[PDB]
Amino acid sequence: MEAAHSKSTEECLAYFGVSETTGLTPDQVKRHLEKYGHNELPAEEGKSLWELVIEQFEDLLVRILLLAACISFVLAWFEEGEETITAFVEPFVILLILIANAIVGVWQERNAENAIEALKEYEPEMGKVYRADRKSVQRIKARDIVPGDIVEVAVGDKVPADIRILSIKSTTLRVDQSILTGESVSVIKHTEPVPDPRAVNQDKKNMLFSGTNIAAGKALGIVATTGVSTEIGKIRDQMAATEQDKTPLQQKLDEFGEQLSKVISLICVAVWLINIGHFNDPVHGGSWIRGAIYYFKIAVALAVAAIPEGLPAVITTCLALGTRRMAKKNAIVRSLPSVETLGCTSVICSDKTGTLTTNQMSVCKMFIIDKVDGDFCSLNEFSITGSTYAPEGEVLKNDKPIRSGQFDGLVELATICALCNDSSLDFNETKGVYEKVGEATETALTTLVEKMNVFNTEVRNLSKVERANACNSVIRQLMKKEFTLEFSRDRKSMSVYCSPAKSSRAAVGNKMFVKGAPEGVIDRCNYVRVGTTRVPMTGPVKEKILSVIKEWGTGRDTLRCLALATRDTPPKREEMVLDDSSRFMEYETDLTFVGVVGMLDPPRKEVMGSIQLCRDAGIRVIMITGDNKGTAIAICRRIGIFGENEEVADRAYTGREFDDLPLAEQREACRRACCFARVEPSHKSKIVEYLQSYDEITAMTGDGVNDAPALKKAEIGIAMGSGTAVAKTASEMVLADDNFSTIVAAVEEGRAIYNNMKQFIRYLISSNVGEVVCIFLTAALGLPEALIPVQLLWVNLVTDGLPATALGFNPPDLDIMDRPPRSPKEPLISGWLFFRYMAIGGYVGAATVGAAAWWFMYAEDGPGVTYHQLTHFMQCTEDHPHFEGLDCEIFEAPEPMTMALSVLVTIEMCNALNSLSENQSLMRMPPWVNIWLLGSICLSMSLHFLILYVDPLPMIFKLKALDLTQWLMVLKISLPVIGLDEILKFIARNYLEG
Ligand SMILES: CCCCCCCC/C=C/CCCCCCCC(=O)OC[C@H](COP(=O)(O)OCC[N+](C)(C)C)OC(=O)CCCCCCC/C=C/CCCCCCCC
Ligand SMILES: Nc1ncnc2c1ncn2[C@@H]1O[C@H](COP(=O)(O)OP(=O)(O)CP(=O)(O)O)[C@@H](O)[C@H]1O
Ligand SMILES: [Ca+2]
Ligand SMILES: [Ca+2]
Ligand SMILES: [Ca+2]
Ligand SMILES: [K+]
Repeated sequence: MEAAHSKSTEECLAYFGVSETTGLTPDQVKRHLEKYGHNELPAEEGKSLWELVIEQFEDLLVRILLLAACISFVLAWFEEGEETITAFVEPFVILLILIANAIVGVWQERNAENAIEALKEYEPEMGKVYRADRKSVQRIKARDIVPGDIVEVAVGDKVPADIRILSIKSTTLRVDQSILTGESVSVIKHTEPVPDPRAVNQDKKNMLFSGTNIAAGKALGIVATTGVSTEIGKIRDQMAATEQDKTPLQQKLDEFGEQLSKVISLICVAVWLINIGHFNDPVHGGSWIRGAIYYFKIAVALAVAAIPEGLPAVITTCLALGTRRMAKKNAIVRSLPSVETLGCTSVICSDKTGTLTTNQMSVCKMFIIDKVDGDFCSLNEFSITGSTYAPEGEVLKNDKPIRSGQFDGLVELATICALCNDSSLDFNETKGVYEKVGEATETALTTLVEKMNVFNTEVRNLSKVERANACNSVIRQLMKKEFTLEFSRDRKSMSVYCSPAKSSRAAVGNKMFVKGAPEGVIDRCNYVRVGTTRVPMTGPVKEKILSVIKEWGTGRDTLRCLALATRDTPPKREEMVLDDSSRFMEYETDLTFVGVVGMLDPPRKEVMGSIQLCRDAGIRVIMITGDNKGTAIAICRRIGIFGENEEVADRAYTGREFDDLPLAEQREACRRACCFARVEPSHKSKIVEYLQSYDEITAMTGDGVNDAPALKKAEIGIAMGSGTAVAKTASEMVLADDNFSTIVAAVEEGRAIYNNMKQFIRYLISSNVGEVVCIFLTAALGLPEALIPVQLLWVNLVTDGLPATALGFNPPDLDIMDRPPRSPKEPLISGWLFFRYMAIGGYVGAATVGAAAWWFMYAEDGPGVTYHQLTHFMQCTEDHPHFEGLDCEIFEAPEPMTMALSVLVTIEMCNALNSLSENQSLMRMPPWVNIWLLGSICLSMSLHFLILYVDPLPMIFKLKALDLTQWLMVLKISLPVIGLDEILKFIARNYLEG
């Protein structure tokens, strides 16, 4: 730790005893680690307080049933008719279903956090440091950075520790400090000191804070402090504003829940109210209060039964299960709604380089000018072997190896690639491979300079660590880089102003070396470098240079091309304004053309398969890239966006082609064009913004700082694991696997969660309709009471409980990836689905009342027939039908209540077997597609047998169901509910026309 930030650049270097160009010694590092510890912060928390997650009794529908358990517990405190054994089990049956789902919800949610944290250890963050054991920059694990290290950071990098800025290698350094200071805009830094030791972090405009991201520039610095002493570590476990929000679907269901709970409120009043004439009946002594209290209980028992109380627990389960499946697909879910929103996605925007391609850059062809005579232009065209960043290859002309030093044009070409370059090359001794340090478009050029070896440098006795930057360092010693005109993306160019090293070994004057996209650079070239001389640019030579780039980009290799050029007469150093990012283009004029490199970039093997599945699922894919239009369309054909010989005139625009269009035509272009090339960061955002104007659900995919604005505005933003930290900050989901096909399975998971809620609702609603049809149909037809406060509570537990919750684990419906995407405008329940809710609930409520009735009439077992009976309650109360045979107290017998309740339980277990799909019959999706449903079904059925055959229980409930002909009648009544919905699924299966 250096206690202050206010020290000069010399003092910070002297406080630790370190060299600005060497870095810490391996001895200083070993001795700082055991003194200052690693660069770590403890895992913030596990988020499972063992208490905070259990307390999910917070939704309305759960704390309603908590109310019912209180009043049924107080009504147990008043004892009537020895109901104590039955009154005190009333609140426990209510609480048991609430506990049954709370166990599942807390399980799947902790089980999902176990997978997210386990995916943080996947790819450990690393930094860029200078240390004495190596001569060039080195990749080390970020936790190993100690104070005193010399750390280098550039665009996209996340700052690994608090750093005092020693030197800024760009014209301006701009940092994103939104996470720490709240400054929602990039801010400028500098190296001049600030004196106040207490000046707040906004005033410390000379340092870089851990956790913050570098927006623009490239700077060198020294690590002030690491670990929990970091300015962000002081706020890890202390200050924060934790962001939690309900998803668009989770909020839609809270609306559906509250409006439904008030409808049941009217029902349970309409049930209490219709039985006003039964308050004085002699079942409870005729007392008005001792009769009204009883029917107040059945309204409570009807409410908790009708209320779908597993809803807030099954939503948490499906979301936690979806996050846990994407974490198993190596996909970090940074925002919870991202899995469900990506399901109804209709348009996928996608970056080209790195995103759709492997970003395994390697130069394979290059060319320089051979002859210029009138209209004739001749090219010295070379081929380069080697497909990795290893400096192991040969340069070939006419299919035989040549020495790059022969051709003077190749010397200047290697000199441009080596100098105009902010990326180096580091050897990983563990992996044994050379890794890119910096942007891959530049490391590709770094490897080319080593393969060329244009000065014939003794590289044979160099170690595999020293060999990486061998031939580059030779060129970096010939001319000194005075300042860099960094990469802008307005002009699509990078430039450097260099001077000869000794001013005596070379007095050739100053030079600027510029590389950038060919179309912009060649327009700014008035000259052509032929050998060691210079000729004026002409029409013929220009078209020849352009026609080769057009062939290399549209050929079978779809090559990425850069242009290399030197300015021979640069402005004097004092003459240049290093402030305006707009004027840098002017400085890059009157250039002399050197050559063009053709780089190789293989598309990811998963891409072509992943687009096939998007078009079948009705999801349109658009390539968005800054790269050449010729290369962009060619890559689209290779990956499958376009046909091998499809015409593409109307569906591919450049950046300027797009902006020449009026606004109305720009939007129409976004709705037909699948390829946008030569775009800028603003173009990427406006394309997504136009797609959202058509109420599309747009998803952006990108990895570099290039397309961070497009990732934010898009409904869902997916970043690559290899990408910059700037993009990962702006993404709601990260693919640590770089596996593009994970996006498709996420769309499947996003569709499956919705299709599994549509069945959780179809089950409980249609099942609980019959539970309300039952209650009204008996009181309306004059039939006696067929259920009991504790009987509704039992049907609630074994039918609205785990069998309902286990519907969340339903597999994806068959044609879920063959139907077009869901519009977020669609209603939760359609006009047709509300019909099937009633057609089932009707037969559920009619089959349960006809079960107790059948026992009265056709039983001819135990009690006998009552073939056409008005069933007046009084008949046994007092003979009033003038019957010679009155059948005293045959009403209210225990067998019909048991008879009706078994149907009402079995018919809903049968109904759950239809809740596997929305329209697919059991012929195509059998009941064993969800094992955990069949487990919960046996759970309800057997646990229902205990309250009928272990002897002390059928007195708390009412008595046994008989042996053979009673369960056969319950079963033969219930099973037709499957055939009913089976027909209803067949009707809609072939009646979608309209
Ligand atoms: C003899 C005649 C038949 C008798 C039948 C009796 C049934 C007895 C056994 C039942 C076991 C079935 C329980 C099913 C639970 C329903 C919810 C559910 O489907 O869950 C399933 C998850 C699965 O795990 P996964 O998603 O990670 O696998 C993913 C693997 N892939 C991806 C391939 C799917 O498992 C989880 O959620 C976590 C598991 C925790 C279990 C919670 C449920 C237990 C509840 C206990 C309280 C009830 C009190 C009882 C009252 C009586 C007085 C004592
Ligand atoms: N470090 C760099 N230095 C100089 N020129 C670069 C460069 N990186 C890219 N270029 C060229 O300038 C142009 C503008 O850069 P750009 O924004 O287009 O990145 P890009 O589109 O090539 C990566 P992506 O396809 O992921 O968007 C590119 O076409 C490229 O040929
Ligand atoms: Ca219920
Ligand atoms: Ca990219
Ligand atoms: Ca039920
Ligand atoms: K957003």
